[PDB]
Amino acid sequence: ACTKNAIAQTGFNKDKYFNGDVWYVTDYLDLEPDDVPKRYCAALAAGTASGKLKEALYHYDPKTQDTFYDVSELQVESLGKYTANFKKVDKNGNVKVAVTAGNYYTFTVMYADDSSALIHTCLHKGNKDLGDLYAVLNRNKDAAAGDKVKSAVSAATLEFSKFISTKENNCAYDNDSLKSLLTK
Ligand SMILES: [N]
Repeated sequence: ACTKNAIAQTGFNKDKYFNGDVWYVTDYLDLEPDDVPKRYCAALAAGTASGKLKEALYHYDPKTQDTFYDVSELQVESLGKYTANFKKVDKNGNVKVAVTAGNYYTFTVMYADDSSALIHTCLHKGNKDLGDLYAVLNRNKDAAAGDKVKSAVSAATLEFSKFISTKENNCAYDNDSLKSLLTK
């Protein structure tokens, strides 16, 4: 189960974060660390599409080749804190698994600047028992975490040394598909 009420960034700039561009996960920390693989690739796009706040997700297990995309229309709980009832889609937005009650994640932006971010996400998916998952994001898929975001990790009372990097997995991303999924 999730256990953290993550605090959103003071002064979070939603229009900058939700600008339609792609964020790559560079490092992640799962508080129940056998819940997710030790090697992984994920990315997201975040934006407003026809007035609706949206997020598109991409996951890829670099060892198993398991791939999936998702889209959600996000609901606001408070500035920087969202609830996302997701649908699994193919890369073109065709629905594979429809939105359903109890399939949602929450999403808190703890720190963001134009290039980097720290987020907390709590996934709920059917009767699975999942824990808190923090992610360091960057606009550049290869970027090492800088001082701004690492300081934010410390300010959240987390140890960056415990985060698992995604950089050594040969991750390649379809940026076009994430951007276009925002409209789907
Ligand atoms: N996740």
